[PDB]
Amino acid sequence: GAVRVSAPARLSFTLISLDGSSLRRNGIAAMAVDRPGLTAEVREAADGIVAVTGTAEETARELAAALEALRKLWDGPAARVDVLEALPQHSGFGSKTSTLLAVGHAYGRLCGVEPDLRELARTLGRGRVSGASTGLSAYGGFLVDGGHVNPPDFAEAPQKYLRPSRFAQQVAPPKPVVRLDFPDWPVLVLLTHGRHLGGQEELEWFHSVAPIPAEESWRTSHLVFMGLAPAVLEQDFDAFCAAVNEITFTGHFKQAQIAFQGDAVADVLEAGRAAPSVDAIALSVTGPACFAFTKRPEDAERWAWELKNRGLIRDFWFTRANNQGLATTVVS
Amino acid sequence: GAVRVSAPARLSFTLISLDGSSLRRNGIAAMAVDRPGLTAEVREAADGIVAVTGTAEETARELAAALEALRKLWDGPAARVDVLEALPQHSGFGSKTSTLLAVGHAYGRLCGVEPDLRELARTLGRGRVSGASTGLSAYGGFLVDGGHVNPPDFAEAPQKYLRPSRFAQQVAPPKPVVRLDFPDWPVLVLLTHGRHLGGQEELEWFHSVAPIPAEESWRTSHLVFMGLAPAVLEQDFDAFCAAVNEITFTGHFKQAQIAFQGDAVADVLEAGRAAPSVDAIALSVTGPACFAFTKRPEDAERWAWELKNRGLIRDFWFTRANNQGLATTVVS
Ligand SMILES: O=P(O)(O)OC[C@H]1O[C@H](OP(=O)(O)OP(=O)(O)O)[C@H](O)[C@@H]1O
Ligand SMILES: O=P(O)(O)OC[C@H]1O[C@H](OP(=O)(O)OP(=O)(O)O)[C@H](O)[C@@H]1O
Ligand SMILES: Nc1c(C(=O)O)n[nH]c1C(=O)O
Ligand SMILES: Nc1c(C(=O)O)n[nH]c1C(=O)O
Ligand SMILES: [K+]
Ligand SMILES: [K+]
Ligand SMILES: [Mg+2]
Ligand SMILES: [Mg+2]
Repeated sequence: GAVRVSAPARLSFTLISLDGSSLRRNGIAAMAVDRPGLTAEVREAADGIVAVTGTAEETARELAAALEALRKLWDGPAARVDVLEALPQHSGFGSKTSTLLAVGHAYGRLCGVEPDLRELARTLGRGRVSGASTGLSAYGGFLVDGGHVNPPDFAEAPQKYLRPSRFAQQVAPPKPVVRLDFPDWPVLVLLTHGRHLGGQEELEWFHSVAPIPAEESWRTSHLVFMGLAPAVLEQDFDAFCAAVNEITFTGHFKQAQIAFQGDAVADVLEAGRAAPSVDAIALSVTGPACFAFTKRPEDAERWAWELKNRGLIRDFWFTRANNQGLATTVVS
Repeated sequence: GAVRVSAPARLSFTLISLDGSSLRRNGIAAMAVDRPGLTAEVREAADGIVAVTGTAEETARELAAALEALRKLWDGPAARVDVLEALPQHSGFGSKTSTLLAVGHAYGRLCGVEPDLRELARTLGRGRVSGASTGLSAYGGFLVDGGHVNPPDFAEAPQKYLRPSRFAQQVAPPKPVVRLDFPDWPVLVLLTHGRHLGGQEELEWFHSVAPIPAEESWRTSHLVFMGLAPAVLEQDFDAFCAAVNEITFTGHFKQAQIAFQGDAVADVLEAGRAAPSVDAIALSVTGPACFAFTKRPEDAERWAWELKNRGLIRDFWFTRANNQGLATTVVS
């Protein structure tokens, strides 16, 4: 028998608190979508050898390492995971956290354990900046996590803590301060020509932007918690789009992420802004995934199809929010 | 038979968004506490005459009016309500909303209806600034509501919308963006010598302070959503107290509320700040209720007892958060 696990992608609106004077750092607003999706089957490896197929090399190595670590922790069998549908790696879909937690959960189910997904994220070294994929794996929908309390030594050297996930200090994953069902609105996903960053390239860029001005952290909290989140809660489409657009085009950190990718992303965001068929548009992390909202999906479809034919984007599709998170079925 | 209803008081940390340029106005962080509490019994009035006892005159009139309005709406009997334990009126405990919703709910139960408490709040003209007592009646705990979307005509004359509850434009109550269980920490309630405001006095004061600077709205969102709320979620007492103190002593609107009451409140807040037994202290609305947090309740008890004996406060008691909201039992 196998444990078949399905999980949504994570789209990120923004990181929030990245200045040198705040009580807390990070905080992320995010939502779960069905496409791109993860589908994986976990079964007992007859030869006791951990085996992974269907993913990029980096993810395959960390999945193997995770299944070895969990084999020991839960005194369980060697597992083979066949990733039948992989989340695109390093594309703004939170692929690694979402895949590790889904496969870890499915392996848990094989072993007769039901792991706390946040505790499993901690076990696998996730959540040192973002609790987004961790929270959305458990709950789906729209969430804003509370980031991380800044220790007493933060103020004297903030760049010790204000880092990308790969270089961030060891801490537990944040918990969700806000978790809501996303309204039954369609989401337009655009794959831009944006590049994948190098680890050292990203760390140097991050230290060139953070710490951001205190007032910009505050304004970002304001746009997320007193703009995005209430509009989701009240299913107010026009209010939601105004908040998304204010973050995309004026968010200090988000503008830095856009500028780092350059025209490959900025031209698509500008085209979305000019297009009457697109009510709001956003870059997830540094992309290449962008996402858009529309009360005229029929028109936005034709606009995206033309952009793809012209080669200004790689791909586009409509999806809907996932309001559950991961699901599992036992199959042959 | 009677419907016996018990409900907690509402303590307010701060109003959030009160500037002339924001997407939304208001937003309130609040928590429910057991003491002061409401206890009321609702029964059928044999003579078909709506009767209220146990409250101040203003509350008794609005309760009678509410029970008349609901008698018609639900085609039910005339009700007598005996308020056996009243929430102190105009003292920072959200007495009117909390009492109207509890008695309305209990009357509902008498009529064989289970009303949506937020819709009942709308019916009774509550929630034009604060969704705090409305949300806490339903859920208890700690909550931050999302305030109200600012209409297109807001920017040209913000004082049309930025008003106290009594003078605010007709709108539905806000919904909770954040709702959490409060940790099992004790709360010290202090009744100061603060005065009750007049309606015209409050409206003129409010227009003298609002609209507040945009940056102060943003910083208040930051302290509430990226300070108070994550510390509640993570049950981090020191982080919680740092956020409470930053709001009390630096919050732009809160400082204006303190200054309007003067030494009667400011001296108690300053005494709490200086006192090693008090880790954090706060004014609920304009008071006279203040509330405090301590990891040394034994020491804070002796400190409050001395303040009361000296006459710097009227009263003090320890209570705990209510994590349920209103409850009802059918009695003889
Ligand atoms: O734990 P999470 O909420 O997923 O957030 C952390 C990860 O997400 C971002 O990359 P991206 O969205 O591109 O995901 P990936 O790098 O795992 O594919 C970031 O670069 C981290 O790699
Ligand atoms: O709907 P709510 O969340 O209760 O908030 C609205 C009411 O609360 C404040 O007064 P206060 O806390 O003193 O309550 P009261 O004036 O009803 O007693 C404010 O002056 C409003 O009167
Ligand atoms: N989640 C992230 C984001 C984001 O969501 O924008 N940027 N950096 C990170 C990170 O984890 O390093
Ligand atoms: N709830 C309020 C507060 C508060 O909680 O501080 N100040 N004014 C109001 C109001 O309703 O007018
Ligand atoms: K547009
Ligand atoms: K103190
Ligand atoms: Mg990444
Ligand atoms: Mg009042």
